[PDB]
Amino acid sequence: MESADLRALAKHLYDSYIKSFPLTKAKARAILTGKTTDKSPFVIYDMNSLMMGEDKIEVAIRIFQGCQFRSVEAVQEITEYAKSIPGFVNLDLNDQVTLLKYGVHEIIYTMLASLMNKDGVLISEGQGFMTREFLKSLRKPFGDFMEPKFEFAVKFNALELDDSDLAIFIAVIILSGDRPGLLNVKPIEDIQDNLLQALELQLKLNHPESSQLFAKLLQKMTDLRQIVTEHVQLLQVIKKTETDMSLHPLLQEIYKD
Amino acid sequence: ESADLRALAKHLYDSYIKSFPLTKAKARAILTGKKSPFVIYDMNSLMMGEDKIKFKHITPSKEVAIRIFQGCQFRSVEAVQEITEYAKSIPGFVNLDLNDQVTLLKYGVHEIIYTMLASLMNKDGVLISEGQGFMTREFLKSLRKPFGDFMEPKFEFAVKFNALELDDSDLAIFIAVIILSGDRPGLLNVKPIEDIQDNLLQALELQLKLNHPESSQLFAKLLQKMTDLRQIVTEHVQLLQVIKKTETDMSLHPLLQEIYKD
Ligand SMILES: COc1cccc(COc2cc(C(=O)O)ccc2-c2nn(C(=O)c3c(Cl)cccc3C(F)(F)F)c3ccc(Cl)cc23)c1OC
Ligand SMILES: COc1cccc(COc2cc(C(=O)O)ccc2-c2nn(C(=O)c3c(Cl)cccc3C(F)(F)F)c3ccc(Cl)cc23)c1OC
Repeated sequence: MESADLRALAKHLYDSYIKSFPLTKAKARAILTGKTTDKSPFVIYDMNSLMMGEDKIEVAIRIFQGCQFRSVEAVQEITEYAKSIPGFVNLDLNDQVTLLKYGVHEIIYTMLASLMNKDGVLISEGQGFMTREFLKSLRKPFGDFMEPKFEFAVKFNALELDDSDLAIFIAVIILSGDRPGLLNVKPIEDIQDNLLQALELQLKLNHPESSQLFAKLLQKMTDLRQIVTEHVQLLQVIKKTETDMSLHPLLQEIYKD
Repeated sequence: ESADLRALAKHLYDSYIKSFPLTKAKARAILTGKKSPFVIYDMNSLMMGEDKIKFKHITPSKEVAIRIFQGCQFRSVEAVQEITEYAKSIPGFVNLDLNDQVTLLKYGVHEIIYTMLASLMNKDGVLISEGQGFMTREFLKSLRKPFGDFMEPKFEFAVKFNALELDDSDLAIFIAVIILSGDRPGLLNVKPIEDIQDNLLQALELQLKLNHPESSQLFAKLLQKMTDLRQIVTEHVQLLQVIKKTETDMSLHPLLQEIYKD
């Protein structure tokens, strides 16, 4: 509740975010906006360039399983980040699991936007870039499975958050007391209150010209919840068609209920 | 500009009182028990309560679950017009593109009906007919088939929402914020809608700090509820669709159906 403690918490989370996540938004922007010989990605815009990209860095399935492995890794990274949020490891262990179970999808989407612009997405730790038009043109349900991610990202990126902002935002998401099946909501909300205070001051200091950015950022948690729902519904339709295709137990478990 | 935000707060409060039949303050007095309302807890008391209150929605389907459902519909159609009138008092609203006004109201009214419905609810039931009646949660939940499960989610929301302990001066501003959502589909001119919503958000922030100084980050917590609102409105629509496809005894006069179309 004291400015200095809120700034200290902001610094702590930012520092920890850098440690836990391989590719920051600042790095991603440097690659995407280019003007750099050294950080230049190989671009995959069609089938042949895919085949060449593998030598450098069914198609829809292989891409799908690519995103799946990355998402598993992201869960791992988010889980490590979560442990650094003051108070989190002290909560009831079941609550820790529940907070992660419901939080990871929202966070993956949020952080995926950092790697995206209107025309595509960074892959393989920035070494590649796959175009939106290619992903959208994948067959059957897969094309329409890729595209909504971009639609979110374009909207979210318009807020122009930097990493220091996202570190605190991602923490707020995890510490949601409104998750189903939580045993002890009160200690969760007490932490979230501190995170929200930290986020509000961060945004006022780091974006003084951007009125009510705090409120606008929270209104995005709405867009996140909706898109996670569509995501799950779309995956289920895929499993029922693609009985050959399989999901990591970790994701299977997250999806359960 | 604090003064302008307070002015905006009072302007909306004043208009909210004029537009809505039963304030939250009055509804709380009735519910906590502080002209006892007629209580509907079962079939027989329903039959008496209409012959006593004369609900204006009772129209030549005989089945009870359906007639309660249709009663909620009738009331929701009235609420739309009340919300539409209230909207017209929000500074800047009537100056928006006319199609955008229609779009905002079309996509807002559901979220606003849910929010305000909570004002009339506690854990045990809901006020009806300007607080002259009270129908129990248990009775609503115990209606057959899809109807019981259609009613209960509204209470589940209300109980959670009411825990924030907003009063009418708070809600007046919150309701305005909902209406002025720039992310509605099909909006032609988003900028002026977000400009107004920014002023309303400022007003709500200051209102909540002043009116609830002890309740830290209540602003944030209220905005988080817009999440819960969007979700439940989605479920709501999906539940209606299942009713229309299922209930072969839900036919009405085409003019009625037309009135209830949205
Ligand atoms: C060849 O591999 C890829 C091809 C295209 C895109 C990606 C990168 O995709 C992601 C990267 C990250 C990250 O770097 O942090 C995070 C998420 C994705 C990604 N996941 N994804 C899903 O469908 C998904 C999501 Cl969002 C959450 C949970 C589970 C999944 C699922 F894949 F299991 F089903 C995406 C869908 C579209 C896009 Cl463009 C990206 C993702 C590749 O990875 C190297
Ligand atoms: C017999 O009539 C009733 C029985 C029980 C409750 C009510 C009052 O219901 C409402 C009152 C108001 C109000 O006074 O402000 C507002 C909403 C309802 C109500 N609507 N409702 C819906 O299903 C609903 C909603 Cl939430 C939003 C949009 C549209 C609708 C729909 F009904 F058209 F479909 C309810 C569901 C359950 C309950 Cl307990 C109340 C409502 C009666 O009316 C007098």
